[PDB]
Amino acid sequence: SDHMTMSLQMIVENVKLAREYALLGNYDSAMVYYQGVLDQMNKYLYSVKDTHLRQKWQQVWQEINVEAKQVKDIMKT
Repeated sequence: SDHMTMSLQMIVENVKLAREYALLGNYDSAMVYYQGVLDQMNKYLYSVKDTHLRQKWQQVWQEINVEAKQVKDIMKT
């Protein structure tokens, strides 16, 4: 538990961790993580005052939601 310079790094950073697990073989661990990042990400975009700022996250956020779904398939045999 550590807080850094006001940013979404602590959030998006989690994705990189979950993505690494999906590769090794632990997809279930990636799901719980992904679901969390997306949830924490939204809270940020909502706490924004600049449309151009949140507007960007809105796009990228979608990509993360998609990849998180694919993992469910690959992990399914």
